[PDB]
Amino acid sequence: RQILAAIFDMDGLLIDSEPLWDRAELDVMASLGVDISRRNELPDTLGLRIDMVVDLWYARQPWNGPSRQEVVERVIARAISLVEETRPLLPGVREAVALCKEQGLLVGLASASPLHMLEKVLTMFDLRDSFDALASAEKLPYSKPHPQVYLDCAAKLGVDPLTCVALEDSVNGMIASKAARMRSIVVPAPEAQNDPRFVLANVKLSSLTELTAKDLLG
Amino acid sequence: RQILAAIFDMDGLLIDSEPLWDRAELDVMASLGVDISRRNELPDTLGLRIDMVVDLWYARQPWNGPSRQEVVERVIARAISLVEETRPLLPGVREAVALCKEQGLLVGLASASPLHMLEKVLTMFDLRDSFDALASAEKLPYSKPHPQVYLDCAAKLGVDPLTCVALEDSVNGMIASKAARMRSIVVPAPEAQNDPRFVLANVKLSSLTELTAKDLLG
Ligand SMILES: [Ca+2]
Ligand SMILES: [Ca+2]
Ligand SMILES: [Ca+2]
Ligand SMILES: [Ca+2]
Repeated sequence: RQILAAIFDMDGLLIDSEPLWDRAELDVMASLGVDISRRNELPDTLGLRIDMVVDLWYARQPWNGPSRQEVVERVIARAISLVEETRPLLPGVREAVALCKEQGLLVGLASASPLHMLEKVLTMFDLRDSFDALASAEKLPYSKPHPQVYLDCAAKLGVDPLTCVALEDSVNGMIASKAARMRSIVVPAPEAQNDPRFVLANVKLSSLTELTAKDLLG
Repeated sequence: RQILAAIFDMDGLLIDSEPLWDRAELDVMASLGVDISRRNELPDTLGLRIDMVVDLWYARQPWNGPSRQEVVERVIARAISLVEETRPLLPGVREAVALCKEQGLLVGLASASPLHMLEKVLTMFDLRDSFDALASAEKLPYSKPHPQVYLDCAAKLGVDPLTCVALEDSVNGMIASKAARMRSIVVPAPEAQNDPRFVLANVKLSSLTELTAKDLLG
C-alpha cells in the first residue's frame, strides 16, 4: 500500500478538547434544568458529533426553550472559547505534522467539529499552513463512524482514499477511516485505552511523540 | 439498544456463493489472457464488490477488448448461473429467518450484489416473502465497507439504523454495519476464521445454526 497523505483527527488527537467539550456540555445542559447525575444512562459518545450527544440527552430528558440545534450551537461556542483560552495542544503534534512533510505526504484534517473551529484551532497553533485540506462533518447527514468526512478530505487532497493514513484517538473515528479503506494509526484517548476494538488499527501508539515514518508508511 | 430489524448479508452468509464467484472470476479472467497464478498479488478481497476486484486485476494486468464494466457483467452472469445450478443455501438460514420473525423483527437484505440477483436468490429458496426490504450496493459510489447500503436498507425497512442487527460473514461487511452504528453478528467465512478484527462484532457464531434470540436482541 502506497501512502500519499496523512489525515489527522482533531479533538482528542491534535488537541486535548474532550474535557473542554465535557465542560461545555455540562454547563449548557445544567442551565436547561437537565439532571446531569444521569449521565450514566447515555451510551459511550467518544468521537460522536455534538448534535448526536444533544439528541441523546434530549431523548432521556427533554427540555423546553432552546431547540436541540440552538443548544448545539451554545455548546460549540463555549467549547471554542475554552479551547482558545487553554490552548491544549497535545504532545508530539508539531513533530508529527513535520514528520509527515519530511516523509513526502500531503496533510489533511477530518473532524466532526465545525469548519470554522477547524480553521481556528489550526491557525492558533500556526499549523494552518501545514494542512493541505480540511474537512468538517458538520453539514453532513452522518459524522464518524460514517466515512463521508474522510472521503471528502481525500477528495479535497486529490488522492485515492486508499493512499491515506488516518490518525485517530477513538474507535468511532477509527471505524470511519476503515470504512473509507484507509490505513489507521490510533493514539487512544485515556477514556478508551484498553478498548479491544483498536486491534483494527494498523498501528497503536500511546502518544503522538512515538510516531515514526514506518508507522505512517507501513 | 432496542432491536427492531435484522438485516442479512447475502454472499457467504445466506448462500455459499464465494467459491462460485471465485470460479466465475477465474474463468472470465483466464479468457482475457490474465495470468491467474499471480492472484497472490491482490489484497484480501473478501466482501468487496466485484467491480473493485476487476479493477484490482486490471491494475496488475490490464487486458484489451472487453472493458472492466463489460467484464464485471460477464462475471456476474456466470456467478448467477452457478448459484441457480447448485442452490447453495447455507446451514441454519431458514431457521434463522424464522427466528427473526418469531422475535418480532423486520427482515432486510443488504448486499454488494445486484438487486436482480438478490431477488433471484431469495425467490429460489422461497424466502422472498420473509424479506421486508432488499438493498443492493451495485449502483452506489461505494459498497461495503462503506455503510451506505446498510443505511439504505434501514430506510427502506422504515427503522433507525441504531435498531438494526446485521448478520455478516466478512470483516468488510461487519465494518459497514458498524459504520452504520448497528449491532453486529458475524458468521465468519472459512477464509476469515481467526481474523482478530471480528472482536468488533457483538456476537460471533461458528454457524447460523447456532443463532439464538439473545444473539439478535442482546
Ligand atoms: Ca477524536
Ligand atoms: Ca522526503
Ligand atoms: Ca506553520
Ligand atoms: Ca459476504
